[PDB]
Amino acid sequence: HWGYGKHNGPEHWHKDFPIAKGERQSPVDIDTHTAKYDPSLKPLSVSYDQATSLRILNNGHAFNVEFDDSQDKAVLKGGPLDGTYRLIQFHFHWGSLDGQGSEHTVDKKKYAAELHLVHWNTKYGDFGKAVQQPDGLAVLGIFLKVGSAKPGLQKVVDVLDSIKTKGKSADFTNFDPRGLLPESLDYWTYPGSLTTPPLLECVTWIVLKEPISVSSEQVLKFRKLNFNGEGEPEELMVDNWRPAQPLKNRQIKASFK
Ligand SMILES: NS(=O)(=O)c1ccc(CNC(=O)Cc2ccccc2)cc1
Ligand SMILES: [Zn+2]
Repeated sequence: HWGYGKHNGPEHWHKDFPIAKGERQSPVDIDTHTAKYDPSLKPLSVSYDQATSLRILNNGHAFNVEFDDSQDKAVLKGGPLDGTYRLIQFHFHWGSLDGQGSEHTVDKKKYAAELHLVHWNTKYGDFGKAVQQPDGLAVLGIFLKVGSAKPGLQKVVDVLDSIKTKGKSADFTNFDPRGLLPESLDYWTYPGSLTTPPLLECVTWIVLKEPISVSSEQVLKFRKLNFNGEGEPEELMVDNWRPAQPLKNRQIKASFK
């Protein structure tokens, strides 16, 4: 099946998922000088105070921290969005080296990792319906650079030992995703897709300008995870990122100048 290796990675995906070469694929390079400031953009509303995390899962491609999305407890609204988008999960993409790992790039610059907080539009009722819609998803993307540690990330890195291999899950309640956000909510936004198969073109991407910093020890712990299942040959979960895709007929908008 698809993955991130030489024989099943991003260059192969189009054979099973032809939309890989579609009109609104993600990630993209954000050319800061060509992004258009849009004063018609409302401020972002991140409402995570009632967030209820449930579980953390190694799915063989990344690890997901899952939330209760059966009511409006943690939602994203405003910005470019119309309506209410419910937080379902967050996950990261990261590199084998500090100089690569993010999916979006900024003036071709790669960050060490990228956080994706995935939300779905409540007017579609469930996540499965949402991904079939052009405005079904809103993913909040946050770059990570290596430097000082991120205290709000530590609880996540300390549980990774318990989900080392594909298919492992562990209880992960009472985690506050507000601890992963930078100070500023200045953002760029563009219409794109899921960055893994099925690569559906259902995402309003909202990528924050300000990266968060994580420590070298923190990202090293990401790199100790496994793509494989228990009892299978060890393949380190690193470089689980999709490179930048053609922008084509899209303008990236900025919330700030
Ligand atoms: N990296 S990203 O933030 O763009 C990203 C990628 C994949 C997904 C998950 N998509 C699927 O698992 C498939 C699926 C389809 C229909 C019902 C359920 C699942 C979420 C977010
Ligand atoms: Zn992602």
